[PDB]
Amino acid sequence: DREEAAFLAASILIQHAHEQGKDDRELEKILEIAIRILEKNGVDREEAAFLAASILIQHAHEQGKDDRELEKILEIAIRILEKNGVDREEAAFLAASILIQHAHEQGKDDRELEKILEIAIRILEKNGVDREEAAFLAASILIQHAHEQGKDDRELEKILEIAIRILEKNGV
Repeated sequence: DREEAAFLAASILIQHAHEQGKDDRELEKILEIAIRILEKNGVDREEAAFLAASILIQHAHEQGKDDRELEKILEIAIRILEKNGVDREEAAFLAASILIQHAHEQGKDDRELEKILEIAIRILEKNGVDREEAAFLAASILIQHAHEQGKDDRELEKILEIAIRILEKNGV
């Protein structure tokens, strides 16, 4: 597939740059190239930005990045989405959605899973939504992803318990 070939090339490029130990500006140029390469190959602009953000965020989470430089990475992803015609709030939601889903698919336990949710909450809140809505949105991402993955009734309750602790931790 042509879209798939472009995604593979974008993935190779983005991951190699982030592994060389490459800062925020030089990383920005890399992402722009990736996005332009995606657009040239039958992906629309917002989707091309989204794919780039996915590659970046997933790659960083798999390299074992502490909570600090992880949310530098998320803020970098959010600006790239905005620069390509995505609303700032929608952009943060998309970055949070990428992060939480990737964490839930790797197999992160309850402690690491709450760490991820609170990172996602910080970033929703930094980009224009209040604490209580941001916690709600994070809860929404988790529960919906778990249901779509086909998780059983024991594990769904555990997921809902995760979400409840997250909510009441943020003034609900």
